[PDB]
Amino acid sequence: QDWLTFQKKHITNTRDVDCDNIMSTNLFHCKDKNTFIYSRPEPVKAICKGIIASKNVLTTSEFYLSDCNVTSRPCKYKLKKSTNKFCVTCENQAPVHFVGVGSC
Repeated sequence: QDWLTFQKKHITNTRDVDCDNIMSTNLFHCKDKNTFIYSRPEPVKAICKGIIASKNVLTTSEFYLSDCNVTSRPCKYKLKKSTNKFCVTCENQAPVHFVGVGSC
């Protein structure tokens, strides 16, 4: 919904996201999936440079992604690492929503 919340929800400082731990917190409340971007914030913010009105943008470069995908056991996850482009909603020059992997 805003750049502060996007960083908390979708940017990780460690590739090996501790899914069963973090996914169980209020922010994610045991949901089935969450894509995290392994980067410091500024190169991710930079995806949106110059874009004022809300617009979905597919990244120009690929990033390191870490996904927490639920297993058959509620709130227990597999961590899956991949490299791909992703789509975010840019608004007033920052990412405010994560849209999806690979395509808008």
